[PDB]
Amino acid sequence: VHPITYYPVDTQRLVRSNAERIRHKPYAHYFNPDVAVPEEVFAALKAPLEPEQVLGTSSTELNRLLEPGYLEGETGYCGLPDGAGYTSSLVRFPGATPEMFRWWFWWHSFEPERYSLWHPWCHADIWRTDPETETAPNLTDEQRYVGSTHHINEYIGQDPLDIEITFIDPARWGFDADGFAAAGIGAHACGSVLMKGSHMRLATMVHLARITDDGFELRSRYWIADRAEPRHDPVAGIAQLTTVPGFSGERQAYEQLVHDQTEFNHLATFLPDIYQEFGP
Amino acid sequence: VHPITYYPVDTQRLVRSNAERIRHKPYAHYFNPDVAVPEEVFAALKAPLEPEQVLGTSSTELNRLLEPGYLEGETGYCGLPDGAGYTSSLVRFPGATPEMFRWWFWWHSFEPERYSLWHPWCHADIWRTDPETETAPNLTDEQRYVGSTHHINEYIGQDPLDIEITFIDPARWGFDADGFAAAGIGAHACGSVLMKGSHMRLATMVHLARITDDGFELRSRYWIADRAEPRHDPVAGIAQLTTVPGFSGERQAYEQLVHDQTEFNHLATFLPDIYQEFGP
Ligand SMILES: [Mg+2]
Ligand SMILES: [Mg+2]
Repeated sequence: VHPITYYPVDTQRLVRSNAERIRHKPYAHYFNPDVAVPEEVFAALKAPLEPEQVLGTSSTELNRLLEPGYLEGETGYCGLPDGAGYTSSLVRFPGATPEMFRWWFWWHSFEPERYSLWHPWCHADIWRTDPETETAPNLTDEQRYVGSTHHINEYIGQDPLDIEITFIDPARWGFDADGFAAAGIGAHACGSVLMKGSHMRLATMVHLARITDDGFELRSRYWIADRAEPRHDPVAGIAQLTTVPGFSGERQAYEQLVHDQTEFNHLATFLPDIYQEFGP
Repeated sequence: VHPITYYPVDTQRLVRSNAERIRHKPYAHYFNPDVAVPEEVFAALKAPLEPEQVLGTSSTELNRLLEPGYLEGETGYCGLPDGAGYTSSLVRFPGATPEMFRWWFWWHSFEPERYSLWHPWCHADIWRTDPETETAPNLTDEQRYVGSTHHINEYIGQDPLDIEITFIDPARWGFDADGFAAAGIGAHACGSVLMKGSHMRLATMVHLARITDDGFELRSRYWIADRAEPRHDPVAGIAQLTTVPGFSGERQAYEQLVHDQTEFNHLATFLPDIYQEFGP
């Protein structure tokens, strides 16, 4: 692995802010500002994917994620014709289990300081409208974030964004959800990422946790600034993000690649431990 | 040393088109896109200098650069109060001599491909209007670039920049030229960096090569979006770069730091070899 060499200046402030506000929290000894990315993905950081390495959003294409082995371009980014963009990102979670992933995705979302463990440089804020769900009885791990919305403030590039991420049952997009078990997929986190104000789509997002001998691998896909949720129409009266005068789908896709690899490789360093300490 | 983990999308295009066009030059074998920064400056990539670590442009301040040992914050960046920026950077050149540096600063400037050697991802073009100066007999190395103007197209961040660098004798800014020999300074590359059209000031630029026992060390200073050339009056009719909407002096200073460290650490990997091969 190799240490990150670029830290946008607003994020140099935020990481210090986060380090301080978390001082007394019990999980605070998980706060490590050190971030890195594995040697194996460096080619993906230096050149875009070719068009034929891009996965589509039809159920045919999506369900290709359930095949054993790997697809073309497991990790990379590129611009798309619309002015939209695409990111794929594989991240390994050795010595962790998909249940830890499931656990993690609701656990982090109720305290901002918890969120800042995940990316100490970029995560500023997170809240839900349903605090109750943290403690309610007889819910599985999935039931505590699937269906929910996370209102998030974070940096995915130079500037802070206010985004709303709603998680969905993958079957809603035509995923062969029943086939998840046999394909060794044991956790998922899929949904739409909208801008807080205009509700423009920043990303259709997929996270699939597939079991490996050492733990599990995360296979993630983002279709950036696309026109619609898969298997749905565009929302009437909401413009595509590609219409925003300065916006670049290609560059956003690159930032998403860098962000995703930084975020999830970091999580993978302390997920099995924070689970053992704060989970069931 | 650590490899660069961040490559703006336009530079990923430029490095490929740079590799293509150099293919068949006699110095093509020096083209290597692997870039890296030393462990010792990571601190400086993660947080800004405080203002008491910023050197001024008064001849009294500039001349501190001649003092034995180091100043505070030899390597770093920060915003300045008036929207301006500041970059300082130290880069080590083991097995190199200041004379190779004097040689390099003219030799590279006469073909765009030579320039691309220096930073394969960011250098797109260079031209000078005095091609005879390359082959005029009996000129010192310094006479081949001091007073000359290099018209440059390059990335210092996300977007190409068309700039013009005009190199000056350091005396012209109040530098105790007499003192250079005894301070171990055997080469210099100082000048004003102006924007192609507007002639707005992008940087006041100082590069000093001080002899070390392993070769030389390069000590660099940039005052970004400053108001005038040292020891001179602001040109009437030119706005300060800080007046352009969107310009962050602070952000530009950070880009300049990443850019200096990449560039000159890269130059250091091959300068002794290409001097031996293409110099005197
Ligand atoms: Mg995120
Ligand atoms: Mg340069």
